[PDB]
Amino acid sequence: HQPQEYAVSVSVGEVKLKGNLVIPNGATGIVLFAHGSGSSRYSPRNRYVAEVLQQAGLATLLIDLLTQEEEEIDLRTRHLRFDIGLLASRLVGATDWLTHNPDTQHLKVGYFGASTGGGAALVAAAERPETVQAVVSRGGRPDLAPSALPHVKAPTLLIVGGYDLPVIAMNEDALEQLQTSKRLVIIPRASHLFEEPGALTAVAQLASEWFMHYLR
Repeated sequence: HQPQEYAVSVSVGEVKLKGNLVIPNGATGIVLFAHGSGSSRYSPRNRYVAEVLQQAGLATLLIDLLTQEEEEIDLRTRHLRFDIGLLASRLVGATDWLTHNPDTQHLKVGYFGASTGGGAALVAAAERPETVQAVVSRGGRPDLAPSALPHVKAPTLLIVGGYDLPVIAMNEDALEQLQTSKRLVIIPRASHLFEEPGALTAVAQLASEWFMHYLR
């Protein structure tokens, strides 16, 4: 009936990353989520969005980009949570795992990157141009990954909140650096984490439309 949630261990070289995999019947696309700094696969924001994508018939993989051990150390040092190179490599690793797993090998991979995850998603997408078919960045700072931007081949949707004025101009700047099919959309009167009534729902709705079109 309703799709099942699987607790998976995603191997990326020497590390194992915890994941929550859901694959509705008949799914053709899968959305890999890059959580924001200090967050996890349990993010209520990403879980809400994931449930919306699942309902539209998209598979989802909510993953911890850091190991459990790393999360405990980083909680005090913060020496890993803003390391965009590392986070992108972890996302590339999770992409390869999806590619080589018989349960998901047939699925078209897309990325949903939240806050700092957005930049990490774009850096990873530039590293897997034939594999990653779409990217959505929710309130990110893509402009801070300028070497990756013009190499991204995955159709990219940048979403920002209208009250998050600094991040808007930076997404506008990033949009110009992208050379692929692209769009920037603004959710009016929404702040950084889209906490205002209806904001997060709009993010999910926009992301669903995008992934459904591009992960065919």
